[PDB]
Amino acid sequence: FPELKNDTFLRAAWGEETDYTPVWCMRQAGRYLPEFRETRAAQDFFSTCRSPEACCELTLQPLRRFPLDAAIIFSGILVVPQALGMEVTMVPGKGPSFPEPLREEQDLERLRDPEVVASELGYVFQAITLTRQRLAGRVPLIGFAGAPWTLMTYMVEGGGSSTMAQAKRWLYQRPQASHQLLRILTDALVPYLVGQVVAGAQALQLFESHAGHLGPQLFNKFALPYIRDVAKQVKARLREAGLAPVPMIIFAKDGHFALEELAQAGYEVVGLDWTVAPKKARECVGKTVTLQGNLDPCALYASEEEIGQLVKQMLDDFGPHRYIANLGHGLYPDMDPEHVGAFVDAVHKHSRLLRQ
Amino acid sequence: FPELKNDTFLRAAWGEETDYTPVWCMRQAGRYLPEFRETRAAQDFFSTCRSPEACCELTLQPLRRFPLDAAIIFSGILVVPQALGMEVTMVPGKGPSFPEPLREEQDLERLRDPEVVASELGYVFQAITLTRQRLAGRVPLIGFAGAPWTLMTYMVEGGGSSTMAQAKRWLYQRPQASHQLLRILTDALVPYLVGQVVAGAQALQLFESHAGHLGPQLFNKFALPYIRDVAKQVKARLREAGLAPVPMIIFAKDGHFALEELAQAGYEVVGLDWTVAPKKARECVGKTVTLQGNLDPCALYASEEEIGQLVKQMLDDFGPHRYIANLGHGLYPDMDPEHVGAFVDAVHKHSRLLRQ
Ligand SMILES: Cc1c2[nH]c(c1CCC(=O)O)Cc1[nH]c(c(CCC(=O)O)c1C)Cc1[nH]c(c(CCC(=O)O)c1C)Cc1[nH]c(c(CCC(=O)O)c1C)C2
Ligand SMILES: Cc1c2[nH]c(c1CCC(=O)O)Cc1[nH]c(c(CCC(=O)O)c1C)Cc1[nH]c(c(CCC(=O)O)c1C)Cc1[nH]c(c(CCC(=O)O)c1C)C2
Repeated sequence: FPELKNDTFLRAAWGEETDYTPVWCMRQAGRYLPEFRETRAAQDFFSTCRSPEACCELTLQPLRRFPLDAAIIFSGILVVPQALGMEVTMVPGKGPSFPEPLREEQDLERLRDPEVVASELGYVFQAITLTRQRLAGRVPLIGFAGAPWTLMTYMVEGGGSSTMAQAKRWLYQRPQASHQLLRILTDALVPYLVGQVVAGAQALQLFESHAGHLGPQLFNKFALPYIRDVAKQVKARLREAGLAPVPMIIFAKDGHFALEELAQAGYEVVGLDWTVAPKKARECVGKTVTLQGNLDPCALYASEEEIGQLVKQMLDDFGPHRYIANLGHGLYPDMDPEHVGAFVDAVHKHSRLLRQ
Repeated sequence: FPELKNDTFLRAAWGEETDYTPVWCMRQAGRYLPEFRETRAAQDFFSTCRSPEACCELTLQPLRRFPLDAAIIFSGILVVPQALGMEVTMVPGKGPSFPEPLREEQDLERLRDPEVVASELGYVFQAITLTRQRLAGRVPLIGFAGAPWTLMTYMVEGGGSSTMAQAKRWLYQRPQASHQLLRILTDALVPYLVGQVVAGAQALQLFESHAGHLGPQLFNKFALPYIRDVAKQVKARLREAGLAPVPMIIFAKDGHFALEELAQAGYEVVGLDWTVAPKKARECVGKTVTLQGNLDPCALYASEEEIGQLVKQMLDDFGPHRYIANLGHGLYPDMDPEHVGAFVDAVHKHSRLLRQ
């Protein structure tokens, strides 16, 4: 692959001092871009995911607009449940659905052996290799997957939920089957994530988007062990294959309660939602790990001037070291690309002022 | 197995009233789908048939496109002659061939004992069980086989024929050897069909695709007895194994002349080609059996609007009761998937209008 030119994001991830704070945005390839909608209009979502050229194009679009310090491959977290043998649809304005969710223990029998999942996800690897070549070293490319608990929620609920009542009913009433499912997911995720690195990914983010529905007791029992196992095993396999392990990011949305434990889970970077005050997060995680985040995505509805001031304040609270700027969650479809631009420029401008 | 969610097809097959008319299409897994061609490009046809995952994928593809009321397992009718010990090929754009057809009585000696055939077809059972699990109760799964006479034609002719002159020359010149062959086929088919149900099939269709080459006299002598024996024996074996018998469909293409006899042959459903007027078929078969069919497959070359009107007329002629919609024969490779979609949507739309 082409040599990396701007490695600021990786240096920050590993905890090195940098000349400025690197920034990227969750869902930077997203509907808020008119060009994203145009490219997507051609296929259904999961078909787009299976076209390496379409994924590469969608990955590159935000970088043509903004000097983001990382690209993230266009894909979905739900490709893993799909590769395990569940049927998923992207519903006309209602989002992802599994019309046949897992509801009893016997339903686990219809899943693939997790050791075959990576082969089913070759298309993601193809997209990654293509995008890495086309980026030509501009910035690092981030690969990603959903975390075991969050993937379980989709598989059991059959889509989004305000309570996760069915998935939590599994944890309390079916603890053994729940552990079985979470282990299947873990065993699928590890080879998938390794394959993403083999294909060219230079960092990995694990999205535990549904962390917040669990308290600490359930999180520690059912989410945390598998978060830890993913990191441990991915790093092991990469080292054994003669490759360099990449920085890994754990993002537990609404996971305020788990920050101390997440800081000791084998990830270089802990990503934060906007509800956690940066200084409190720093106290929780300590001084080695890098923090990522955490601007309220809705802050981008504010004026460009206001966005710059909110960014200044955020950067003051995080301080210059061990920090990668991002939003607290992904961009929303009605946001103005110029305000995303304002966010990026502000992190760059203020982080430099903050150093000298 | 997962509990069946949409059982409309089975209710219709047994002759129960339903809220709408269920529909499926012969060759719904077929070349008209670009994704079918892609999946097939990897192997030769009979090798694809021997991969449970490939068969499951091909079975599911049409359901991802259209709300069909049944799935049919991807396989071939020629797996039975192959399992009996004949060598078959799928010729580069010339279709199935047996380079060493049966031509004299002594040639029967090279066939397996029909009681071992089911064991040779384990791969079909594996595909069925996998597909049943993966479908997760969305719709019922149909298993199938060729009828004895039609299988004989392939075995003697060595492929397709416009006249079946060699196979008919067997019936007239070699009646005893012909009965011997038809009995071998019957004795192979029964355990195969039972095994398909044991593996998860929820209905069975027997394809007498080559019925039309026979008149009534030859059909009644050489085809009908074995059609009857298949149904009787399959139901007996299932009951004796403690399983529930499934609805069975007999489809005699070009079999206008045999409809009265087919209605008394022990099948819940008589399938019709497009040449038989629905009202005349209803008169022939009487009021218990369910009819299946019968739109000219070539009608799908017409505009989506025209397809809807032809469907409306067809449904008017059949009436709402004791009817499963399908084409009169399988989809052709040059047909437009959107027109197949139009067919499905039209049956659903008009059948509901026809009830209330
Ligand atoms: C990383 C990523 C994701 N989605 C997409 C990407 C592409 C990478 C690029 O982001 O910029 C494209 C991606 N994926 C999807 C879309 C929108 C569909 C469309 O384009 O019409 C896009 C752009 C579909 C999708 N897929 C998902 C949802 C949310 C459902 C819910 O609210 O519960 C949705 C809406 C599941 C999903 N997908 C993702 C998450 C994690 C979000 C986070 O925690 O920050 C989740 C939970 C992550
Ligand atoms: C049920 C079924 C069949 N074929 C195939 C299936 C898979 C199930 C899914 O249909 O949708 C795949 C199936 N089987 C075959 C194909 C095409 C080969 C390819 O994919 O290149 C497919 C998709 C090969 C095949 N196999 C056969 C033919 C026809 C030969 C002739 O015209 O005499 C052909 C072309 C024999 C056959 N096969 C079948 C019949 C009955 C057709 C009917 O009466 O409606 C017959 C007569 C039935």
